[PDB]
Amino acid sequence: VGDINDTVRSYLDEAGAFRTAVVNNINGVLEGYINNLFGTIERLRETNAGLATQLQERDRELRRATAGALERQQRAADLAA
Amino acid sequence: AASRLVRLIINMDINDTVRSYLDRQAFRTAVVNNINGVLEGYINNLFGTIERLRETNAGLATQLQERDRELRRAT
Amino acid sequence: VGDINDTVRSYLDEAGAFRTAVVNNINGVLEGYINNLFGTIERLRETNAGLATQLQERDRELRRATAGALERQQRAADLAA
Amino acid sequence: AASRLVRLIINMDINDTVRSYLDRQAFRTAVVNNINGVLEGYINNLFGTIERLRETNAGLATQLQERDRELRRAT
Amino acid sequence: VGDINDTVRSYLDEAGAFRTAVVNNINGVLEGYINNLFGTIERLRETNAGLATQLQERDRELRRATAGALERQQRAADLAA
Amino acid sequence: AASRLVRLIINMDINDTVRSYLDRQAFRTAVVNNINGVLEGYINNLFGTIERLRETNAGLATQLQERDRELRRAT
Amino acid sequence: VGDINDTVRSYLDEAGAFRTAVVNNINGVLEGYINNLFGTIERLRETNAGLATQLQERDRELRRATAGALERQQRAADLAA
Amino acid sequence: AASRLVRLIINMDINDTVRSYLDRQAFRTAVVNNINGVLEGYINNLFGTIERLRETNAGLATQLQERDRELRRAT
Amino acid sequence: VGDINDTVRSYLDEAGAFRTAVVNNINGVLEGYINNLFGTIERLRETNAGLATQLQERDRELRRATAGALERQQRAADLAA
Amino acid sequence: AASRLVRLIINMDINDTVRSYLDRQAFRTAVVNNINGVLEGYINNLFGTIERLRETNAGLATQLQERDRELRRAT
Repeated sequence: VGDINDTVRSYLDEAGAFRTAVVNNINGVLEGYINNLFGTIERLRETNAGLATQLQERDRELRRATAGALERQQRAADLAA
Repeated sequence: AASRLVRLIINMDINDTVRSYLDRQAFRTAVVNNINGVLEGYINNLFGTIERLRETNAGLATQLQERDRELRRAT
Repeated sequence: VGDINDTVRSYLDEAGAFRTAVVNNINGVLEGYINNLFGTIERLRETNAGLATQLQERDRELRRATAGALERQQRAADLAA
Repeated sequence: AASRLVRLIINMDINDTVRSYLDRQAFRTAVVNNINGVLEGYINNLFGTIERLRETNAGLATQLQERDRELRRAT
Repeated sequence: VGDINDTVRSYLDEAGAFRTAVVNNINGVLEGYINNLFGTIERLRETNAGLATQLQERDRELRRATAGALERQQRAADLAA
Repeated sequence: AASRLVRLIINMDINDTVRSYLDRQAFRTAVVNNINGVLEGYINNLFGTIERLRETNAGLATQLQERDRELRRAT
Repeated sequence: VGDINDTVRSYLDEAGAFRTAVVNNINGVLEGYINNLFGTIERLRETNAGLATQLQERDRELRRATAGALERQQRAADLAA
Repeated sequence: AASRLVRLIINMDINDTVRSYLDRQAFRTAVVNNINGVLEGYINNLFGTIERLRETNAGLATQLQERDRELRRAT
Repeated sequence: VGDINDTVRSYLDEAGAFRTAVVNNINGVLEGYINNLFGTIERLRETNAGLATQLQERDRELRRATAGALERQQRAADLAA
Repeated sequence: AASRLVRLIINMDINDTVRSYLDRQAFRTAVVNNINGVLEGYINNLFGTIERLRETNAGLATQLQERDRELRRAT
């Protein structure tokens, strides 16, 4: 959005004491975003764990599926012989 | 200082906090006038966009009603 | 609501430093109003998109209905021949 | 200035906030007294208006009950 | 509740520049009550409109019932003739 | 100016706000002492009212249970 | 309440200007407690009214019950005669 | 004034507000140090009570599970 | 956790009057932690009481079960004799 | 003061309040710059963590669709 760019340009023109205070404000918003990013990291880790679990359970069910299929084929072949 | 804001906005509430923290007489008056002019221009642009899309939505709604009524004619 | 006009009259009578301060305050409140404008613009944009997609769906349904009606009429005419 | 407030009103918590923030010694006292008197007068007028509206609503309610009773008599 | 009267008399005894600030906060509070009264007035207006529309509907049904009774009585009288 | 607020309260949150804003060294010390004594007495009287109503409620509830037991026995 | 006792001890030792401000703020918190007391006495009065109306209802039902019982006994005695 | 505080507390929120308000230079520094040490000691004691009750809860839960085990093994 | 240690290092470098204010504010934070601790204590005590009452109920039921089992065994033995 | 904070973090809201409170000109500027450097350094590290996690999510997701499609082809 152009509004933020215009505000940045206006404050840069204002600048050209203030620098240190602006940096302190950036520090405050940075620590707020530290908290936000920690929260999102935790949520994403939980999502990763859930996906991991569901994928191994899918693997286990498909391995039973293929084992049963092979057993059925073997029994049919034996009976046909 | 502006580079940090540029970084933080390329990353993605920040604008509101920055402008609130932004919130000698002659220079202050001149800067205030510049900010007011920029903001007024942006508001005028926003209102123009709003009215544009408002007539757009009105036309789309009337088109919907007309087509539905024609469909009911068809039955 | 005549309160705004009365307040304007009282402020103008009081006025005739402070002007710059009140301009700064109205600037801040304007900055606040900008976010309301943004929220409105976003919600109406989603509304516009939904209206558009509904338009195309009804377009397609009407086209299919008309095609079916024409096919039925042609079949009846062919049988009557 | 006041032109911004005029634009805001004709465009129709923003106005509430600006009037809250807007709100030597002798002039200040005189202005405060005038504001307080104007506010009190307008408050009295609003009280009168709401009293009239309440009386009208009560009368309409009683008319409603009376006519419903008449209808039940008719049946 | 007599506590407010006791507070008023105690503050009057205390008083006998501060008066101007007291009046300032007083009209601020009365401005808040102005907003409250505006809201109450609007809600009462909505209630009045609802009362009017329900009265209109009741008038319609009453007229229907009266007319119906009239033609029933007239038909009975004609049959008696 | 106090009489104006008295008229406002008798016309109908106001008390809390006016008391919060209500809150010279010797004068303020004496007035604070007086108001603290007044509030202490008022709070003691309120506590007496609380105990009165509480014992009344307890007695009424006990009578209710005893009389309900009477009713169940009689049936 | 050990924290309260120890804090009181520490404050009294520190004190022995302060007293006036402390008693002013305790005046304010007593005002808050007064508001709390108003709320609780109101709710308790409502409970009292409810209890009274239940008492009245039980009175009426017991009166009807005993009247009916006496009437049934009288009818049985009359039949037995 | 502390007597009023203790009387109010023994009469029944107040403690938290008064302690947040409560919190010669050397005297005040020493008083602050003493208060901080007292608070740290009380926090340690509270943590001790926490571990006591947690051990109690763990023991009760294990006994519960064991007794349910024998209950279901009874048949 | 490491970020906290690094911040502690930086501020120990800076500070090594402000120390007293930092101590005061840490005292306030810990006095809030006191209320947190009290809430945890109360909740865990309630949990312990509930566990104890459940224990008592289960003791009752197990005693009845054992008594019934012994009675049935004795009855069977009497019949067998 | 730092010992109390490190003890309390070893025990495991605290850091949020502490950093909100903590956050002559030359020393102030130097300490501020050091803080900025450290904070932005582990900011960049955390973004690296985010991107690696997103890559992991994409890989796991596509592996999931592949195995589900294999299941569907199995029958």
